[PDB]
Amino acid sequence: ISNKLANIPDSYFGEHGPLPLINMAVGIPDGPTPQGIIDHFQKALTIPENQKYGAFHGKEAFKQAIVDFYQRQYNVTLDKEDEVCILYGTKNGLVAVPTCVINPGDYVLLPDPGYTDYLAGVLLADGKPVPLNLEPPHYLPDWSKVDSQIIDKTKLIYLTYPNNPTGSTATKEVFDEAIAKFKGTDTKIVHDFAYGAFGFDAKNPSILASENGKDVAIEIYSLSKGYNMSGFRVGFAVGNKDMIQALKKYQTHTNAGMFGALQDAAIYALNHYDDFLEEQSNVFKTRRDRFEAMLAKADLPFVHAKGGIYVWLETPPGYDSEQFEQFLVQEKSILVAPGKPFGENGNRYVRISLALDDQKLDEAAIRLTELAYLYE
Amino acid sequence: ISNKLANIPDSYFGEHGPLPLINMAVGIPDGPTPQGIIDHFQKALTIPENQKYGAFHGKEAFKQAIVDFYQRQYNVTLDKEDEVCILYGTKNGLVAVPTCVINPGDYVLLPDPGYTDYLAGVLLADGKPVPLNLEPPHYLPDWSKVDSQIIDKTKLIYLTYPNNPTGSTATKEVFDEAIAKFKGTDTKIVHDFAYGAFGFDAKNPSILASENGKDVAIEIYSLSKGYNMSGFRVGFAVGNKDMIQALKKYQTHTNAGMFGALQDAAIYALNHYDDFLEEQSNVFKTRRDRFEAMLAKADLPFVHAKGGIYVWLETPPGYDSEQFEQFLVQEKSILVAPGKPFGENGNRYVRISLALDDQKLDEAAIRLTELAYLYE
Ligand SMILES: *Cc1c(COP(=O)(O)O)cnc(C)c1O
Ligand SMILES: *Cc1c(COP(=O)(O)O)cnc(C)c1O
Repeated sequence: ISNKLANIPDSYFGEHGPLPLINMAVGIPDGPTPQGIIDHFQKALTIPENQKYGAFHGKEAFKQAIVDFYQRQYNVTLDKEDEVCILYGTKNGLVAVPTCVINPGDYVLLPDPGYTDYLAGVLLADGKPVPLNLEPPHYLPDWSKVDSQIIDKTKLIYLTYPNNPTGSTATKEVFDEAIAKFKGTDTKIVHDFAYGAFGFDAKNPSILASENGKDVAIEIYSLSKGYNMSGFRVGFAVGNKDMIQALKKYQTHTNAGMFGALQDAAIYALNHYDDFLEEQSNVFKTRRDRFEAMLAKADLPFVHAKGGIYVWLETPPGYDSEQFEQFLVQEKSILVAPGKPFGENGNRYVRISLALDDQKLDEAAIRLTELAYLYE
Repeated sequence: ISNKLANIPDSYFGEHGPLPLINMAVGIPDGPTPQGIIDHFQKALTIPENQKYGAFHGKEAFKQAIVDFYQRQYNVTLDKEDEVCILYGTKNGLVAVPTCVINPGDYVLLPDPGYTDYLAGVLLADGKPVPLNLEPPHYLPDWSKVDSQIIDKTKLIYLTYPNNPTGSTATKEVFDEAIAKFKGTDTKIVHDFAYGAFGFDAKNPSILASENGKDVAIEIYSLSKGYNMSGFRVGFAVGNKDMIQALKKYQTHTNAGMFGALQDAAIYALNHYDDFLEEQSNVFKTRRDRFEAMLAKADLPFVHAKGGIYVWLETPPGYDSEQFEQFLVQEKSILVAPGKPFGENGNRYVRISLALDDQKLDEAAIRLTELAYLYE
C-alpha cells in the first residue's frame, strides 16, 4: 500500500440486541425513485448514443437542465461551459476538489462537527486538514475565532448547510459574511449542498445567490436524497469558473464521461420534480416534529434540526458517542451514527436518521424515551 | 489550478474535407448492447435495493460472476473478497493504481507505443513515468534493454496485450518472462486487458494464468468493447491481493458503491455472453482481413494486427503522424488517431479503427490505397 493511502482512516461506515433492529444510522430517504424517472431511464437504455462513449463533460441537455434548475430554484445565472461540472455522485467530486485546487502543505478548513468524507480528499492531495470549530445550538462559523495564522494559510474551506450531522442551516447573511471574509484572498469555498431540498422552516439558500458567491465558491448538489436516487451516482458542481475548470480537467483524466441513459434520467428528474423536492422536505419536517416532540416531552437533550434528515442527540453522562452507540445496539437494538467520526465536537452526540418507516420511527422514539433516567 | 493537475497533458481525445467523413479515430465497436443485457437493466431499475446506496465493494453475485468468468475463461482461481475489485469503467481504476500502490518519485514503466491514459495516473501520484520501448513488428518487452538503473527503481509497470495502438498480442511465455523478471522484487505489474475478447489467430492469454501471476500482477478487464457497453462505465480488477486491497480502500474514499442496476446488467453480461465475445472477435478478424488485404495489395506499409480493433499504419515519408492526420482529414475526410500521443515510437504511425460499418470501411480502404504514390 502507498504511504498516502495508508494515512487515510477507514471509511467509518464502509449484530443487534434482543429487540427487532431499527437502523437509524441511515443516510437517505426510504422512498422509491419516482416512477417517471424510472420510466425515462428504461427508455434511455435503447438509445444508440446512450450505449456508447459520449462527450466527457456531459450532454448539452444535462448542462442546460442544471443551469435551468439553479435559475428557477435560486435565481443563480450559470454558464453551461464555464460554471457547470457533472459529478459521478457528489462524494467523488467533493473528495476530488483538493487534488484539483490546492498544493502540498496547503491548509483546508473542515467543519467540526461535519461530514466524514472530506478528510480523505484533503489527505489525497497532501493538504493539511484543520478543524472549523462549530458550536451548538446553531453551528455557524465564527471567523474571528479561527487562529489568524491558520486563516492566512488556508486555501480551501468546506461548508455544509444543512450540516451533516447537526442539521444546522445557513442564511443569505451567513454566506455574505463568509464571502466578504475570503474575497480577494486565495481561499476558496466548497459548499456541500446535499441536503438543499430539506429546509424545514425556510428554504435553504445557495452560496451562489449571495452577491459575489461565484468569485470565491463552488456549490455541489446531489440528486441522491432529494430524488431518492442515491444508488444512481449522479450530482453536479456549480460556480467559480477556475474551480469548475480544474474539476472538469481532472475528470477528463480519471473518467470518460457519464452514462448517457443516467444523464437522461437526471435531466428528467431536474426538469420535472420541483414539487417532489418540496414533498420530501415536508415529509421529513413532520417526521422531525413527531420525533423531537417525543424527545422533548421525556427531557432527552437534543439539538433541534433545521434541515437534512437527522436529529443530533446528546449522549447521557458517563457515555461517549461510541459507548452510547454500543449501548443502543446491544440493549435497545437501535443502530445510530456516533458523533465521533464527524469530529471532536461530536464526541458526546449521536446522529439519528429519520429516514425510515413513519412507523418504525415511533417505536424507536418510545425505545429512546425509556432512557430518560440516564440523563438525570 | 493545482500544480499537480497543471502538469497533466490534456486528454488528446478529450472539421473535414470535401468528402463525406469517415471517423476511423474511434475506439469501440459500432454495434448495440445485446438486447438481453438491456432487458435485464430495465428490470433491475425497479428493484428497491438497486435504487439505494449498497455495499461499497459490490454485490456478492457480481463478485461471483467475475470469478466464474475468469475460471471458465482463463482457468484462473480468484477469491471474491481478496482478489476482486469492481471498477467504474476501467479508465478510472487504471489511473487510480499508482495513487494506491506507489510513493512520490517511484518510477513507472509505460508502453511506448502504448495507451494514452496511464501517464495521468502516474503524475497524479507524483511518480516518474519512464517509457517501455517496444519495437515492431511484435512490440514485446525486452527486459535486457531496459537500463539496469531504471529497473531497480521501478515500482510499477503497465502492460497492454492486445496493445492499443499497435494491436500486438502476448503469449503465456511472454508473461512467464515478465513474472520471472520481477517476482521477489518490489515491482508490480498492471495488465490492461481491455481487448481480451479480440484475439484473431489465438485466444489472448491472461497474465494471471501464468504460474505465479497473482504474486506480481493484477489484471484489469472491461465490459466496454467486448459487450458493446462502453457508455455504461463498468469493469473490474483481478489478482494480487495487496494491490486489489489498496484499490478497494481507495474506492471506499472516492466512491460509495456501484449502481445496483448497473451491477445486475454486468452480472447478466458476464454470465451469459461468452459466445457473443467470440462473435465480436470473429467480426473484427474478418474486418481486419479485408482492410489489410486492400492495404497490402497497394503496397501501403502497416503492422499486421493480431488483436484489438485497430490497424497501425505507417505514415508516408515527409509526413509525421500529426501532419498525416491533418492530411487525411483535409484531403480524404478520414479521421485517424495520430501515433504521437501513444508515445515517441508512434511518431510515424497512425491508428485506424475498424469499428465502423462493414461498409464505410471498404470506402475508407479505397480512399487510402489511392495514396500508395506517397509511399514510394
Ligand atoms: C449524502 C452526502 C454526500 C454524498 O452524496 P452522493 O451524491 O450520494 O455521493 C455528500 N455530502 C453530504 C453532507 C451528504 O450527506
Ligand atoms: C478502452 C480502453 C480502456 C478504457 O476502457 P473503459 O472500461 O471503457 O474505461 C483502457 N485501456 C485500453 C487499452 C483501452 O483501449
